[PDB]
Amino acid sequence: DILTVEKLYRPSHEYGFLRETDTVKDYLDLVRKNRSSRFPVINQHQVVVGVVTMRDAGDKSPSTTIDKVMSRSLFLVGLSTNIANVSQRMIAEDFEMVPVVRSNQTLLGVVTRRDVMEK
Ligand SMILES: [Cl-]
Ligand code: NA
Repeated sequence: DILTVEKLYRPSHEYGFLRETDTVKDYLDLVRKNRSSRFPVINQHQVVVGVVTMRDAGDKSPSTTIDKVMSRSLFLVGLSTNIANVSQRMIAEDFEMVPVVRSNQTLLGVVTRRDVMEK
């Protein structure tokens, strides 16, 4: 198949991302600025270390760091990944967002469910 993640993904500065040393307050502020609620989380090496959702952070202390509330990130894709395979897993496992990473697991951005389903 010719349709890959590269053609559909959203770079991290467009979609949004959090640092593991950011706080729950920073997450709530990003939700209102970006109108999205699920973000990849990176460490100081730019490596994806988790994902943060409203289920993870909504009821937490605003002062708490993201590394202490974030969820595990197991589904990761690359630029060459087939969109058909991504859609199959997003449907079967009910994902809204999947982080896009380089071979060294550093963050490039995300693919969203609406973009995958519409294309
Ligand atoms: Cl998700
Ligand atoms: Na947005």
